[PDB]
Amino acid sequence: SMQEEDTFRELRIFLRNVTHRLAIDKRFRVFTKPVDPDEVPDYVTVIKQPMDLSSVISKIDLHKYLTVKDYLRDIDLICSNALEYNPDRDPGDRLIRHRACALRDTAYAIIKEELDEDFEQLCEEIQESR
Ligand SMILES: COCCn1ccc(Br)cc1=O
Ligand SMILES: [Cl-]
Repeated sequence: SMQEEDTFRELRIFLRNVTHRLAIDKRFRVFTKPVDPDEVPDYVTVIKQPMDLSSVISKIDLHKYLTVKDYLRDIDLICSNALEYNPDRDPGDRLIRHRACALRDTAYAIIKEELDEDFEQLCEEIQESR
């Protein structure tokens, strides 16, 4: 229905705003773009599903997220990719892991404060009905 399409449109508006707020935070600059395979040619070797905030915006725009749960799986992937690719005790790796965990915790805190649980429940119910 038109109403269900209105629902998913409100979801995309909400997800774009959350993603924009993460992307303009200077701590998360490293997560805003895909990893340049020149810069880092072993990335695509180690990390099978690369994810970044530009890619999240493209997926919103392509209507790939019908729920906040699906969006948060891609946020979780940005974080888990960073923990896996940068697992070492050295400061470079520890800084990326701290920023990755902060990105994750920030996305979850915005959604906890701003996502209506009933809005998410509706999205889940339209999704399960397709
Ligand atoms: C869940 O992975 C650990 C997350 N974390 C938390 C604090 C610091 Br300091 C570094 C770091 O990596
Ligand atoms: Cl830096």
